[PDB]
Amino acid sequence: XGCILNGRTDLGTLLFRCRRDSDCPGACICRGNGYCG
Repeated sequence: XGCILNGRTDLGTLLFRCRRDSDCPGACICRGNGYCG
């Protein structure tokens, strides 16, 4: 796989519309892209 670390990126609500960078415990992060890029 995903964006390094984190508990398996793109899973539940984090799958998209990243509710917040908090949903991205790994390398990726919540951006305007509408998800934890």
